[PDB]
Amino acid sequence: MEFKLQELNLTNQDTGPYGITVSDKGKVWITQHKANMISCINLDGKITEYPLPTPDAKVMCLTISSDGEVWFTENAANKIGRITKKGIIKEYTLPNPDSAPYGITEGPNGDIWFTEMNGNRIGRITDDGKIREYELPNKGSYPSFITLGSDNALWFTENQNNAIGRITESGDITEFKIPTPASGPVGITKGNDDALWFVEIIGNKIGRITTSGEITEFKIPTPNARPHAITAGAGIDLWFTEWGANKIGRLTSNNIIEEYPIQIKSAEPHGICFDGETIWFAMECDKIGKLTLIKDNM
Ligand SMILES: [Cl-]
Repeated sequence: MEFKLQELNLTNQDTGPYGITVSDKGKVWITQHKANMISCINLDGKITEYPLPTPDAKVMCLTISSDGEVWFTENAANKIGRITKKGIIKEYTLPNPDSAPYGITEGPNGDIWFTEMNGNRIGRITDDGKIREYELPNKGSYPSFITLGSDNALWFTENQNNAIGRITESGDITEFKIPTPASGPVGITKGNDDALWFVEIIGNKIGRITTSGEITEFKIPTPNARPHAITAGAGIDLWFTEWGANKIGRLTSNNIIEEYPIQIKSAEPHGICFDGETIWFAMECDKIGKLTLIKDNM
């Protein structure tokens, strides 16, 4: 699989596209941290803007819930946002000041779970807007990305505790120290192999952790790649952003890592998602990238 890369333009330039996800019907949703908005791109390529109600909110991550609503984090404004199916945005303020919400995902029973990077907590909010939080055991852990595991627990990275965290719906928190010292785990996601796969921004590795906590690691070919986010592709593929190297990485068959250069000065790729055919990513340079592999012959 060699490839095709297309860039798409958002409604404005320099909007700071950052998080990205795709609905089951193929609509791409993005956060734009400089423009302070969320955008949806339909299949026909038409863009709908959702400007945040709160100015200077530093919108970071987003997720689409089972009921089709879009939930997101406002990192600077200390808020969780929600876009209803009616297009209406509702914001909920976190109880403790300067909690710095960051990663967000749906839990096993439908609540929305998130990390509070500076607050040093995991939060959970119900459909009715009730917020509940779990303090992490060690100060200054900087919990970052979060995802739902195959074991129905939430798995997250602790960027400054060099650990992968697991929290269950009942509040059991377990931490698994990473073997590479001070490795700076950032993105995490569920692999199709039912393990969790993460990136080490400093360790410069892709990590794999089983639901029982067994870790293996794979060195990224490009030095100082500063990998950020990761997502499952088809089968055992994991696709990741090399924010520092301006590349898209792919861990594939036999754990070979392939790298695809993005052909754009200071691209700074951040979020990444896969819609089944196309790998979509957000670049700080202000465009959305679409990467597609060409099938093999004979
Ligand atoms: Cl839940």
